[PDB]
Amino acid sequence: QYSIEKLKKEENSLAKDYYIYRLLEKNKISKKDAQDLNSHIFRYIGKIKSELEKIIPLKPYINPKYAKCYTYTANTILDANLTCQSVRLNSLVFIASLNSKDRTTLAQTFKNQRPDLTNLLLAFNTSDPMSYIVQKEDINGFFKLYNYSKKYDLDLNTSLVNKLPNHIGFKDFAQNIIIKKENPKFRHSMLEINPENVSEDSAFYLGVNALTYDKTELAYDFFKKAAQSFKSQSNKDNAIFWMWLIKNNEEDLKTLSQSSSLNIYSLYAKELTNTPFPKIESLNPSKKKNNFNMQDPFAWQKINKQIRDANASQLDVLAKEFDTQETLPIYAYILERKNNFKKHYFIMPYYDNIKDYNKTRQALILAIARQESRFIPTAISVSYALGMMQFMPFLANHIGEKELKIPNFDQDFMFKPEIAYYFGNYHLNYLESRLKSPLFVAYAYNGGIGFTNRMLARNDMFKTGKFEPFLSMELVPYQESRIYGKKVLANYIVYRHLLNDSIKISDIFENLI
Ligand SMILES: CC(=O)N[C@H]1[C@H](OC[C@H]2CCC(=O)N2)O[C@H](CO)[C@@H](O)[C@@H]1O
Ligand SMILES: CC(=O)N[C@H]1[C@H](OC[C@H]2CCC(=O)N2)O[C@H](CO)[C@@H](O)[C@@H]1O
Repeated sequence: QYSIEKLKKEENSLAKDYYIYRLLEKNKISKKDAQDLNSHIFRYIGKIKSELEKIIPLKPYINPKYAKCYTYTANTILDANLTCQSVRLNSLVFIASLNSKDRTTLAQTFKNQRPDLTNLLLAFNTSDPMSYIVQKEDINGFFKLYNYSKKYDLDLNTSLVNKLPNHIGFKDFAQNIIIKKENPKFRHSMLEINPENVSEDSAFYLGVNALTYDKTELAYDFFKKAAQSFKSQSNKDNAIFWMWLIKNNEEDLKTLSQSSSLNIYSLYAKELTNTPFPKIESLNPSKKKNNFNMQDPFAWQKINKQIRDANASQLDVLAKEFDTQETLPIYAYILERKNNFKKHYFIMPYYDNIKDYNKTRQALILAIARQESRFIPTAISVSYALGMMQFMPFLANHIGEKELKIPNFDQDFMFKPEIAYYFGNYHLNYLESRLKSPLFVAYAYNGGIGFTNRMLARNDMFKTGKFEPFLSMELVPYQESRIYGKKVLANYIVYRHLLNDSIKISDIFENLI
């Protein structure tokens, strides 16, 4: 427990944020203590911001140069000077609120200097502003209208759709409409995007899009462009896997099987080609401990910052300092940076707490902890999930107080490895009993069993099909859970291998359908 006075002495960090949030939620921050407090908050977002704003609303913040502009309304905007008129017309809701005669007037006013404003004003004088903006091929207007309302939907011709990728909004547009299976005319139109005009994630999602319309040759061309342009080897491998699945070129599979990235795709390719399992590093420090406190959340925030700012030389000093059994998770974390992310570290710390579970359970626990925290006992997420297994306070308290009735339980007990692994086992029993597959369990661990149940109830998810279950894995509608599932599944395969309880990843894939 930390008073606001003592917290204010600590460096700004997620740990300090968490402990400030704990005071706010227990009503221990007075209006007077609240006055300076946002200079003490490292990430002023979500619940900490809503809680603080209940004590001290934000009057902030309109830019003082344009103050006067915000004194007009739709009824008086024709009395405003030209700068004021153009500032207020940045808002499409403001434009929508205008009467049509004033939209006509303002459109004429702005036609020479701001034809973008003209196009939007006249668009809103029609019953379908999107159709007007599309006829003009006003790309900036298109994205403004999309951000205003996701309900507009229209066919887009080859020329227009090939202009969209140059706008910063394209990537989120494409991803959202493909994954959410919305805006079907937009989605169908995006089949005519030239792969030459897209790259990376956008190219990849356009591949996925093409597969949903069974346009396999277009899909291949998008995935090939993605494989060529993606920065990360793990993403390139995902793209190459699709190239292989669609066109069956055995050079694509061979390239995938020789990847330096360990991921589900490279593991699968290795299995299909009878390639040996990738080499896993063995870390076995003989030193037992050092002076570092693995149970101090503030100390972790500080050493993490140091490690991530350390030059090649400082990483070697830190490596030596943390080369002990007690600080093994910090050691592996340092080595991962020091070796430029080329070696595979799959540690098993605090193993005494799980050695009596069966090996398949051990592997799933380890797989989850590796992705959740990298085994850092005092890990804290941006949403204040806690410890090695990244329990949200709600769940920690439900399990620790309601279910297990641990005397004097506090959510900070999640920072103790014994508790993290015990609670993790407890919750994984609940999930696995309902879902079975380690991939589904992973999705429910990160995203909730409600989300997972709803996804699996759909007719179009994890059912039989030409490109299943891989296609479904690309369409998991929450990006954090989609990524999380792929990573945890790879880790699970590795840990099962390391525990002498190997499973073929092909058997996992068969059990998904
Ligand atoms: C400490 C923390 O923020 N962990 C989050 C993790 O972060 C991934 C990387 C970066 C930091 C780390 O330990 N692993 O991503 C998971 C989703 O994939 C989340 O559920 C976890 O809460
Ligand atoms: C381990 C845990 O607390 N999981 C919960 C998750 O926590 C969000 C982040 C933290 C770490 C992670 O993997 N997901 O939030 C879901 C949505 O509210 C809940 O349904 C889950 O039970």
